[PDB]
Amino acid sequence: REFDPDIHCGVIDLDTKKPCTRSLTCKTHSLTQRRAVQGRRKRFDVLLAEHKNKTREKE
Ligand SMILES: [Zn+2]
Repeated sequence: REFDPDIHCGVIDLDTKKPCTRSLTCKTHSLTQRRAVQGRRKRFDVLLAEHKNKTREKE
């Protein structure tokens, strides 16, 4: 709804054409694409680590 750079993927999604507020483990975008975007207040990986601490479910 409200793109949250602190929490979300940040990467302007070519589907939706808005930042990527899918999730922190955004299925739309590859790892590099999440990392490339400086959306979060921390690195992507470090941020995803927090995601994994919550939603530690990865495919
Ligand atoms: Zn994304």
